[PDB]
Amino acid sequence: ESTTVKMYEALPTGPGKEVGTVVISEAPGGLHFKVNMEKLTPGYHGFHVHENPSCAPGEKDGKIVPALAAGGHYDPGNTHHHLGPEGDGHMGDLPRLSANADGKVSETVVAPHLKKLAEIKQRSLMVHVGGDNYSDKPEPLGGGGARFACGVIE
Ligand SMILES: [Cu+]
Ligand SMILES: [Zn+2]
Repeated sequence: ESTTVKMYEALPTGPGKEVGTVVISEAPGGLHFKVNMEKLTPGYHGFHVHENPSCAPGEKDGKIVPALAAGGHYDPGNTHHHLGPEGDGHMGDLPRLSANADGKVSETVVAPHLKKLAEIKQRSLMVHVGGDNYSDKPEPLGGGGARFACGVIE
């Protein structure tokens, strides 16, 4: 199977402009994520499956957090730590995306630990402002920081 997810900029006011799409498809080496996105800052961006089928903001510690309602990283093993697509932490950890000088992402990444699309239906896809060092050191959650764009996987 396959599905296409529309990605919207995550604002304090919720979903903003459409910034691109992700096609998720099944493949021998693990799920493929074909990403076409624009208006990113050049450089690496963290990319993860989050646990809830919502991209709404929320409040944490009295602060409005764009796309907070997507929850944390998809983590069916309840591992509670971030180890990237080759580690055995959050199963939602995908390979980082690479935006070029024009702010565009156009690539496929592969999650060898995810086999079936059904595993991540009714979840969400998140692209972050920061990158992803596949660790919780020196910063939590790979240093992804704020949520840049989000889409629901139906
Ligand atoms: Cu994330
Ligand atoms: Zn993670």
